[PDB]
Amino acid sequence: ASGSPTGGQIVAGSGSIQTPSGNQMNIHQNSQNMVANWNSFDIGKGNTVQFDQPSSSAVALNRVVGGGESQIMGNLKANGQVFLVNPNGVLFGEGASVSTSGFVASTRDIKNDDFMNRRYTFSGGQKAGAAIVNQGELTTNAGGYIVLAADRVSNSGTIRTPGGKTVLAASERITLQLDNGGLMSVQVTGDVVNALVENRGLVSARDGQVYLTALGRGMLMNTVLNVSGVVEASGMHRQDGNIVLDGGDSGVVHLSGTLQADNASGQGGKVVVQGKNILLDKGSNITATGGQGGGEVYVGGGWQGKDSNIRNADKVVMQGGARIDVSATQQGNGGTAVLWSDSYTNFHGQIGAKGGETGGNGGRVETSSHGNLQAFGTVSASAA
Repeated sequence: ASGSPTGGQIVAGSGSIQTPSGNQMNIHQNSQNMVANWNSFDIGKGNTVQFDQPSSSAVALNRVVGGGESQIMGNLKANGQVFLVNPNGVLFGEGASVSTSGFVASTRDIKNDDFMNRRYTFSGGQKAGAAIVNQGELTTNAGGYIVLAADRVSNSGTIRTPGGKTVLAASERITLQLDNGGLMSVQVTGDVVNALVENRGLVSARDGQVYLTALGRGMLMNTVLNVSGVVEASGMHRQDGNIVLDGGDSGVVHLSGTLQADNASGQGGKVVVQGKNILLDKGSNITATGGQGGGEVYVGGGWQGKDSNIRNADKVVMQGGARIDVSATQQGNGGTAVLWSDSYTNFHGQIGAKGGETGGNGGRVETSSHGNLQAFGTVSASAA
């Protein structure tokens, strides 16, 4: 645990490093893509690391080749984009602030040549027990992205990617395709033992998208994806989903917090919750309401499990006191809410799909299973 990154050297691209003076380290970048290796990459409280980059779409890769888990307690700022790779993991402290146009923290490595060719695929080299934990504040400029990729990813603080994307991913491999400085798409493949993505804090991608994906192996009923806080992607409805949870083909996806994709001045967003076993616990709240129309919430599959782009669950359990709301609030039709499984759907919660107060028809709700169905909750899908 040091106060500032040390042992830095530019090994690809063109740039310069200045050690701390006045509690701030300055890293200047000349090329569009730059690689710096670091003995360590810690930032103490009250200290800043400032990247001065040629373009908001420039990328600096920072690889820790020393031994310690990165301790980021102070500030990291950049006008462009920053990748931080540490096989031993990263902790962002309660006071930490990271503010960039796009930020990746990964325990999986990337090859220098791939990165300098703008082929952003990360895999291999992680140490056993390495996690990425955020207890501070990670934020990007509008349209940027934040990607945290490790065997275990935990957010108890705040992540904000307005008009952009947040991706928390526990997988063996992750590939980022960037388009004009924005995150165009993400592919995650390969299972990881004890894979875990947990959000006790706040993830907010206003007018953006949040994607949480954990791929474990042989969990039985160990949790792979746990959201006890708030995931919010209010704004324009997106066909590919405003909030997408994917627990893979093993383990439990547990929601006790809130997934929020509302749109007071339009149609509600789309929330997709996938996994093998999904538990919507008491107090959980999935809301995709819209002033001009309700949104779509799919838990365990699409309508009757016939959406190839949504994984079909084996079991879905919605506890009493859990709620889903796809209502239209002002004018327009209620949205669509689906609980689906292949083997067992136990519905004890509340699903709302009302039409607008000033007009509109009730929405469409399905609580079903290819196998066993226990439907004991409440569904309100009526006009006002």
